[PDB]
Amino acid sequence: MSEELIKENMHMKLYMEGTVDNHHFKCTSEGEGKPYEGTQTMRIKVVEGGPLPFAFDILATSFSKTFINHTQGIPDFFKQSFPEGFTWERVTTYEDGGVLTATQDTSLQDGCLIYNVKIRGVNFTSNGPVMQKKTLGWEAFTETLYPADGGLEGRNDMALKLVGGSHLIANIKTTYRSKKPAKNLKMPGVYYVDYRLERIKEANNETYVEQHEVAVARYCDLPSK
Ligand SMILES: [Cl-]
Repeated sequence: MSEELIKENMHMKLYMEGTVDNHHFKCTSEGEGKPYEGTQTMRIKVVEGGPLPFAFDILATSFSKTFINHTQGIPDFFKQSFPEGFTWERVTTYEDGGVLTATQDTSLQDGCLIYNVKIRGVNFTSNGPVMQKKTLGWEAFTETLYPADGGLEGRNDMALKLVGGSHLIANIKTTYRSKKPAKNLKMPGVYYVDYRLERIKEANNETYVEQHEVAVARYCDLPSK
């Protein structure tokens, strides 16, 4: 491919810290996946602030765009960015008021993918399902990506499962920026990424979490005209 530095099997290391409401936390994680098959596993330790007084679910989407299977010859903005790497900035707005901003740096060091994530969430109400930890993982979802603001932008709603069977919806806005100059990049048009983010295991009040993701990029295959 274009992306020779990105192998069929890749390891990753992640550093995460920040705050939700008045609550500081810090996590580390390590994992591996298959970047061209669109699959990955992450093993996460909460190392400061644990056990967290909020649903770990609100952090889950912040643990990896190199591991998307780009089908149908869709140009791969993330894989093309290496060795330089890329960043993202995101805001997630929960329909019951919580707002979580996240920024991430993605680099490649000696064959390993290194993530640095900073999180700041505010206005999660004490009585809500997040702060009361009444959440049960996300439904499968699809990101829409399109070229904008000198990079890629992403958009999508997501549905958080709650105990009792109902859902809490969040709307997500992301901006992705390559550290490689845009003249060295084959830019995609509008495309879609199908996601399934699943919790595999949790130990000690969500102090240890294993997470799995499958991600497949595609066009819309509906008949046209
Ligand atoms: Cl959507």
